[PDB]
Amino acid sequence: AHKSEIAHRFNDVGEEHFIGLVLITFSQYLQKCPYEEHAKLVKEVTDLAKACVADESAANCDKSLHDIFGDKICALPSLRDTYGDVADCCEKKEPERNECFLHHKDDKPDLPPFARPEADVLCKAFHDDEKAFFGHYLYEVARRHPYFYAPELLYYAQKYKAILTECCEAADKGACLTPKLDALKEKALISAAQERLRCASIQKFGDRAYKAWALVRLSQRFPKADFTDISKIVTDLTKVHKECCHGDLLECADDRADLAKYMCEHQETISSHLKECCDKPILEKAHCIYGLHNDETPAGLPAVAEEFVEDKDVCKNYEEAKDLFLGKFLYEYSRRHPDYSVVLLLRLGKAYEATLKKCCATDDPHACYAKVLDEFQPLVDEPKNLVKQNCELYEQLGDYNFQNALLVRYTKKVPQVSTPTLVEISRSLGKVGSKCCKHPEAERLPCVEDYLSVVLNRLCVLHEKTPVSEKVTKCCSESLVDRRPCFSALGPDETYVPKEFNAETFTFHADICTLPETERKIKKQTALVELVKHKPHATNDQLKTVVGEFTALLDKCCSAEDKEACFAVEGPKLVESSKATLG
Ligand SMILES: COc1ccc2cc([C@H](C)C(=O)O)ccc2c1
Ligand SMILES: COc1ccc2cc([C@H](C)C(=O)O)ccc2c1
Ligand SMILES: COc1ccc2cc([C@H](C)C(=O)O)ccc2c1
Repeated sequence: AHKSEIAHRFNDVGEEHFIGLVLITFSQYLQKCPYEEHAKLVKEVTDLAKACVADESAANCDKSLHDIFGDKICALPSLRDTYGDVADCCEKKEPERNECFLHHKDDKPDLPPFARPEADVLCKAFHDDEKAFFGHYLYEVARRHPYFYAPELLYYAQKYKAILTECCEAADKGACLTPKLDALKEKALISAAQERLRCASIQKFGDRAYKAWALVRLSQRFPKADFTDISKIVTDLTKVHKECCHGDLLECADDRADLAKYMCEHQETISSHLKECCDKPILEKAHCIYGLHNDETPAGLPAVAEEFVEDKDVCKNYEEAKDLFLGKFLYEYSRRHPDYSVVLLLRLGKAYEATLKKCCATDDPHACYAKVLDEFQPLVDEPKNLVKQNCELYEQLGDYNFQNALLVRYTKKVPQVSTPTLVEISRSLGKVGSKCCKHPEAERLPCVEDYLSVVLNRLCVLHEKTPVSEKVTKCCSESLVDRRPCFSALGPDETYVPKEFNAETFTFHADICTLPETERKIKKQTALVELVKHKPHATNDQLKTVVGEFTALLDKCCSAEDKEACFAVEGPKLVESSKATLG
C-alpha cells in the first residue's frame, strides 16, 4: 500500500495510459456491458484519480483499487443488471467481491465477431474522434480477450493508430490498409494466446510453472546473463503477469515499465541486443524486450555434464536445495539451447528431475544417472521428426487443406468438443505451417512447439467451463509441459456415437453470401467438422466430395440477380447428394 494507490498509479503511468488501463480493466470484468457504461466508469474513475492526485486525503482516495473498481461497478446496477449474472458478487465485500468478478471472466463470450468496417468507414470514424475510436477498440478487444496482456494492448492501439494514419489518405484506403492490419491482427491473436497460456499456467499450475517456463525462455533469450539476473527478471515478470492475469492492470503496467527500466539500466550484463529496445518510447520499449531475438550463445561454456552428471555433489544439491539446483539446470541447458522450444527444455528438465529422483535413492546415484543427458536424445528426437513430417505435409497441401487435414484429424481425436471450437483450433493449428515451415530446419522447433503450446492451451481453456471430453481434460490437466505430446498421441475416439444427419447443419440462406471468402471458408470448414462427426469412417475422398459440392452450392447461387431461390432449389438436392456420397 501507498497512502493513495490510485494516485501513485495515476502519477506513475500517466493519464492516457491510465485511462487506457482502466478502460481495459472494466471491459474485462463486465465484458457484456455496452461501451457507454464503460466510458462512464472510466471517466468516473479518472475523475476520482485527478481528485486524489490533487489532494491525497479526498474520500475514496485511500481505498484499494479493487474497492474503487468494485464500488463503481455496483452503481452499475444503476445501469440495469438485466444480465447481472454476477450481481451476486456486488452482494459480498472484498476480497470475495473481487474474486467473484474474476470467476466470471469468460473466454468466449457470446458476441458477434469483432467486425472490420469498410476501409473508408474505419478511416472516417478514426478521423472524427481518435479518443472514442480507440476507446471502442480497447473496449472491443479487451472484452473478447479478458486476459489479454494489457500493456501490449495499449501498444496495439498505438500501432493500429500508426497504420491508420498511414493508409487513411492513400488514393485507395483499403489496399494500403487491409494487409498491414490483418498482419497485426494475426500478431495480436498470438499475443492474446501467449498471455492466455501465462495466466492459465499461473492459475491452474501455480507460480512455479510460469516461473520455470519463464526462466527457460529468458535463458535462451539472454544466454550471457548470470542466473541471478535471469532470476530477478523471472521473479519480476511473475509478479507483473500474476497481476495482469488477475485484473490488477495498473499495478501490472507500472511493474512492467519498472522492469524494462531495470533491464535498460543493466543492458551491458544482460544483452547487446537490448540497445535497440532501450532507446525506444515506453510501450515499444517493453514490446521490444518482450519478443526480442535470442542473443548469441557466450563462448567458453563448460560442458553441461561437468556441473550436472559429474559434480560429486549432484545429489547433495538436488536434495538439499531442489529448486536452486533445477533452475540452475534449466538455466544452463536452456542458455546452451536456443534451438529447442521452451516446452521441450521444460520436459528435459523434467526427465532430468525424475532421473535424479530415481538415481539419488541408490547406493550408486552417479552410475544410475551418468547417461541422463544422452537419454535426452529420444525426447529431442520426437518433436524434431514430427515437425519435419508435418511441414512436409504443410508444404504439400497448402494452408486450407492443411487446416482441413487437421479438422478431420482433430474432430476424430475428440469429437465431443463443439464444432466451432474444433473449427477454431484446427485453423490455428493449421496456421503453424504457414508460420514456421518457412524458417530453416533448425529455427523451426521452437517456432512450432511454442506456437502449438498457445493453441492447445486455447483449446483447454475453451474446454474448461463446459467440459465434454475426458480425453481433453486429461491432456489439459495432466502436465502443462507434456500437453502437445499428449494431444499428438490421441488417435480416433473409440467411444463416440456418431451424429445424425441434421438437415440444417448443411442448410443456408442468402445471408452467408454476405460473408467474405474468409467467412465462407469457416462455413465449409464447419460443414466438414459436422461431416466427420456424422460419419467418422468416411474416406477423405468421400469427405472431399461433399465439401467440394458444398463449395459448388455457393459458387452458383451468389450470382448477380437472385440468390434466395437457388438455395431452396439446389439446397435439398445438395443435402440428398451428400447422404448419397457417404452412405
Ligand atoms: C525458478 O523456479 C523454478 C525452478 C525450477 C523448476 C523446475 C521444474 C521442473 C523441472 C519442470 O516440470 O519444468 C518446475 C518448476 C521450477 C521452478
Ligand atoms: C510443424 O508443423 C506441425 C507440427 C506438429 C503439429 C502437431 C499438431 C497436434 C499437436 C497433433 O495432434 O498432431 C498439430 C499440428 C502440427 C503442425
Ligand atoms: C493426410 O492428407 C489428408 C487427409 C485427409 C484430408 C481431408 C480433407 C477434407 C476431407 C477436405 O474437405 O478436403 C482435405 C485434405 C486432406 C488431406
